[PDB]
Amino acid sequence: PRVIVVGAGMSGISAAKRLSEAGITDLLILEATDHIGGRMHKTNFAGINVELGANWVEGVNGGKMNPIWPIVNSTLKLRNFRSDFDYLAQNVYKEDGGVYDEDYVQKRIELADSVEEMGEKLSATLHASGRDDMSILAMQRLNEHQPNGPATPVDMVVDYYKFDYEFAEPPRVTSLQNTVPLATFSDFGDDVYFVADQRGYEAVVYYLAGQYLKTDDKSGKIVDPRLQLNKVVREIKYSPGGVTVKTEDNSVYSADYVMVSASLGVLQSDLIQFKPKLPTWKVRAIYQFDMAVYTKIFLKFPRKFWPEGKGREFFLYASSRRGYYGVWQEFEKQYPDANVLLVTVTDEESRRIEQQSDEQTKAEIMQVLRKMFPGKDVPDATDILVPRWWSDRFYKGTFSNWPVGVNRYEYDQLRAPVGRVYFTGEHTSEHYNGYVHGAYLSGIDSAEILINCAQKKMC
Amino acid sequence: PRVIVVGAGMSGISAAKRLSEAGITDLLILEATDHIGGRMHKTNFAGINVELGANWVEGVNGGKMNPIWPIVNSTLKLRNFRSDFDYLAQNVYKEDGGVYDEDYVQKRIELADSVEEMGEKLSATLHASGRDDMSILAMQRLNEHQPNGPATPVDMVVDYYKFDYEFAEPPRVTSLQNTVPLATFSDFGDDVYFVADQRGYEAVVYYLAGQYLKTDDKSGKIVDPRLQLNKVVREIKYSPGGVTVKTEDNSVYSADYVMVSASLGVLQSDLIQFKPKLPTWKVRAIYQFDMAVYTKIFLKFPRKFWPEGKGREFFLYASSRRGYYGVWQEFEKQYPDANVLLVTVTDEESRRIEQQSDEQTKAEIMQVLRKMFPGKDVPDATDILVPRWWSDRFYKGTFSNWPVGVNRYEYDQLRAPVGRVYFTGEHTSEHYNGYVHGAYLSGIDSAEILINCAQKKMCKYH
Ligand SMILES: Cc1cc2nc3c(=O)[nH]c(=O)nc-3n(C[C@H](O)[C@H](O)[C@H](O)COP(=O)(O)OP(=O)(O)OC[C@H]3O[C@@H](n4cnc5c(N)ncnc54)[C@H](O)[C@@H]3O)c2cc1C
Ligand SMILES: Cc1cc2nc3c(=O)[nH]c(=O)nc-3n(C[C@H](O)[C@H](O)[C@H](O)COP(=O)(O)OP(=O)(O)OC[C@H]3O[C@@H](n4cnc5c(N)ncnc54)[C@H](O)[C@@H]3O)c2cc1C
Ligand SMILES: *[C@@H]1O[C@H](CO)[C@@H](O[C@@H]2O[C@H](CO)[C@@H](O)[C@H](O)[C@H]2NC(C)=O)[C@H](O)[C@H]1NC(C)=O
Ligand SMILES: *[C@@H]1O[C@H](CO)[C@@H](O[C@@H]2O[C@H](CO)[C@@H](O)[C@H](O)[C@H]2NC(C)=O)[C@H](O)[C@H]1NC(C)=O
Repeated sequence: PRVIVVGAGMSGISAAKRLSEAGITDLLILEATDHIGGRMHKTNFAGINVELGANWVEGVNGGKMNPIWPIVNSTLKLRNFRSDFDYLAQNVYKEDGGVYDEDYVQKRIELADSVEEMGEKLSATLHASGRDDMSILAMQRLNEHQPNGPATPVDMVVDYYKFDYEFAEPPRVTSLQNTVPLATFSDFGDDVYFVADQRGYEAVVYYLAGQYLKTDDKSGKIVDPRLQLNKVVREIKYSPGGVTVKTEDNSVYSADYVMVSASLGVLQSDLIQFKPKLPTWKVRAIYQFDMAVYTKIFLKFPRKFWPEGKGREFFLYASSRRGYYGVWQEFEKQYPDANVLLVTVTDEESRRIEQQSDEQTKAEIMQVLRKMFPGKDVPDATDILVPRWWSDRFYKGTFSNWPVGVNRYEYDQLRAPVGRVYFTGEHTSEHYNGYVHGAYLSGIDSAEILINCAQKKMC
Repeated sequence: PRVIVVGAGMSGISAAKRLSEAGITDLLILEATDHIGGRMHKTNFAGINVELGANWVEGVNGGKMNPIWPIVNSTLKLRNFRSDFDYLAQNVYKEDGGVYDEDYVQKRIELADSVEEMGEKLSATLHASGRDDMSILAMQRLNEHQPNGPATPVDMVVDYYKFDYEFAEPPRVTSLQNTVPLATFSDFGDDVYFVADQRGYEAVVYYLAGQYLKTDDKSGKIVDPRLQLNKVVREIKYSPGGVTVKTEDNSVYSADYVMVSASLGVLQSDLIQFKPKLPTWKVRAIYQFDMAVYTKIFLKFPRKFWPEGKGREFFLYASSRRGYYGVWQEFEKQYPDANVLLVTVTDEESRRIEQQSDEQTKAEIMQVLRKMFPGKDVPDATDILVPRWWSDRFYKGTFSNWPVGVNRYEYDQLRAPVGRVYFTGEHTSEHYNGYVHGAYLSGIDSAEILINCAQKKMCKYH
């Protein structure tokens, strides 16, 4: 059968690969951008390539092998380092000058961890129907016996680092049942390894794709005509007999099936018109799940003024304004001598920030850094890079997040095809939504679902 | 039967009243503070009594009579004014000065409203168990077809105005099914009347209390020994045989039943120890519901620099930072010539703000005001009042908000009695949680459940 795959991100390439492996090779991969990889995408910043999107292989060293790890660590040997968050207590900056007492912070972290652990126990007891699910915030109130969760600046930044920095939305909107504990870590291990390779984390996608798409023997570039870049799908027309897909450049294509890999955000946006309209159950499932945004703001300085050394990689800024430029990273290992800092924000801050100029953001950041390093002569960042994923119509966000209110059945409706319209992507990952490995496995499962239906008529 | 009622806010006074009415007069109302009224409470600010807490009779002029209205507007004749929000479109300030074009704003309002109305239709269809509920935000995304709800400064303050300003938590945390549409408005009417009377909205509570508790003929002060103020209940021991209640000043009382009217926030804070501990199902119901915080920041100025006149009472600041000092009210009618402004914040901002000095807050607000009225010489507020309800142990917030995640059954468990321990309060209002009328009605309802057990020996609840 001919299958059109919309999008050449991890899941699209992964799905096409799986299809090809089932022998469905009459594929047409339509990618909106001029490159493949989607959310795994590097860029030159300050003479170095940094990841605008995914940057870690998360869930390593556990009881099950994270499928991406071997590709990263062995097959491609992409340069990488395990992140050590053990020294956070030594790196929590007071809103107005210097770090807090490490012991004080370590206890706050401990309480936080302890609470989450109790949340994990509780989570295990909830009913599969999700009927007793609650937001993580609700669990925190319950375990701490307070009418609120973390509310002091230190508690909040700890909270933000523990949750928002992972999920990109606050605990209060987050489904406890579906995030605590998280399969990714529960299955693959608690370690996470930061990929810092000039080839880019995206090399993983390119590798997969080269396993079945044609590439130039010298160039190495993919030249397979089954991959068409700069093809923005804008319409997918389907019937019991097949589908037609129209691209922004006005090309029109036909196939027996279409595998949609565009992000949940893209699906929530109307960039693609389905005709007929997706059924209500589908639409509701789509709109009920969350497409989070996680913005990696890179900054380059004329000189270092922050600490480097053991436990220095990650540091938090305990602003009284929850989530305000709170999580920082310095790359003494990754990009030795670059004088680059990375501050991450999400959700509301991400949308506010994407909406203002880089200069304005730089200026806000300079004020924070100055407040952070009052003793130093903090030079103004020479360059800043503000990824605008939510604003990018081909992503409209960085990764899904599971909100309280959505249960599994409904999450699964996300994965459900509609007639000949199949879906794949991290937000369709049965247990790894939000990750590269989730996009990866999702391409596989989605393809297998189409394969059984299409090849064995077992739908 | 002797009944101890914990708390003399609206629900406790209302409950005790209903009990008294069913002939249960062997009552003891233990009030933590030196006064009754709880969340209905005024205070002198810069020479005028403004309300720290409830300020409106919400839901007026509808198909059904808000029980609170007649007392306020007729029995007591408390001074009050219908809030008119029809001119908001002319009153939305730009983060960086002046107001937005009215037509532009009106359109955004109309969109917001239309999404909401579409949400009301969806809501009607949701399974009554609450099992298909979703957040208001989800409904917004669905209807706007965006991966986010309002996200520009203007749509956001409009959204905040429409929701956070009513519920004190964001749409994304709020149960659609339980708040859109809102019964208070559907049943009692869309209007709201702001009480601006030196006697305070709490007069309603003093009035009811007075219907059954003894008062001094000249002072009119309640002098009934059944009301004991400054009695903070710290422990409630209950058994098949009865209940014992202990106050912080070591007083110990015994009764057949106890009726707890303390806020959800108090319940979530362990101020009162129950012995035996409440059942897990109860505990969970308690923690899952939300106790919101709504902070009425009053500011006093040496002179007026904002507009007054038609449609001027309410104005919004379209901050690019959602919920940042966004909803303003000027008191040309309520406190004429006082030069007071009220900016309302809730939730995260409330918590942040309660935790820092009023001076710091005032300075934040001054910068906002100067950005809003760059053409004026905005004088620094000479006075500011930041109500700290979340920090107050007898309240731990302002009012409950039904969050996405609490289902019908869970909410009922929140209300359910445990043995001889009954619960009441706005957070136990079946359809009016979060309101004065909900507290009022909840008092009567819990009283009735208690009356059936006590008088009709009908003790099984749901
Ligand atoms: C900032 C950020 C941080 C993250 N952190 C990490 C991390 O450290 N570790 C981790 O494991 N995961 C992380 N993730 C999550 C991970 O990157 C994603 O889950 C994964 O790459 C999603 O791949 P996917 O194929 O589902 O979607 P995508 O990568 O979005 O692929 C979808 C593709 O469809 C294309 N497309 C969209 N619309 C159209 C259209 N109309 N027509 C045609 N093509 C279209 C897009 O251009 C894209 O190439 C991060 C992501 C981001 C963005
Ligand atoms: C800032 C704010 C704004 C609001 N806006 C409005 C509005 O405009 N309109 C509206 O309808 N509603 C509004 N509400 C909600 C309304 O005021 C409340 O719903 C209602 O007053 C609550 O009454 P209650 O009896 O349920 O609780 P409360 O008024 O809290 O009564 C509980 C009583 O118990 C006391 N107590 C607590 N702990 C103990 C203890 N351990 N022992 C003894 N006594 C104890 C408390 O002191 C209090 O007196 C607002 C409330 C606040 C605070
Ligand atoms: C990631 O890959 C490196 C690459 O080899 C691993 O380090 C090697 O592990 C083998 C296994 O016994 C040793 O014999 C080699 O001497 C090691 N090489 C180096 C350079 O140390 C490493 O353990 C891998 N990490 C994970 C998490 O799998
Ligand atoms: C609030 O109360 C006032 C007090 O009566 C109401 O105004 C009275 O309404 C009757 C009804 O027609 C008139 O005959 C009186 O002349 C009115 N009095 C005044 C002073 O105008 C008023 O309508 C009430 N408002 C609401 C919303 O109930």
